[PDB]
Amino acid sequence: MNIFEMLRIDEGLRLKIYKDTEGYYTIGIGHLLTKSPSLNAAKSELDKAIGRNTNGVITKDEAEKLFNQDVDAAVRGILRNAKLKPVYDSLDAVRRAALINMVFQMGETGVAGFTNSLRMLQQKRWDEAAVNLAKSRWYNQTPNRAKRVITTFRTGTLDAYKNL
Repeated sequence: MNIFEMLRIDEGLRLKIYKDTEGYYTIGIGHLLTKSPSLNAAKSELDKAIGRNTNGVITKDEAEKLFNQDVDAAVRGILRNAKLKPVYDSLDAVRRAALINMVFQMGETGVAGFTNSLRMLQQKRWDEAAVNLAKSRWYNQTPNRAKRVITTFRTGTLDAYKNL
């Protein structure tokens, strides 16, 4: 029901440094720290961020704190993008987040590739934007969350996060 708890369902929430798929040190809600194998480099960058010898463990609060900036960096990139902005503006609240989710996960540029589906959405072509979506590298990597996003675009209700 809220931007934070929506990405919790997807990215998941970890209050201790862990490694992503490719073995990256990250914490909280998909926040990356370092790409280097250092365990002492992640904590470091963690303290720098939190601003406190956390010893690689944070509080819920600190996560949201990192979350919001992660989220602003997502929005800021959209705002400064010729292909998403328009689309973004055109969307309702419920669909603005489905939009921010992809940029949270893929990135400003990456999401700036789906011009096929980009346009249909701006045009309110839900049922059909959903289709080009399904046929995508994205859908096949994290189909779990991807098909959740697509539904919130398809409908405009955040119901997909109401069963899971």
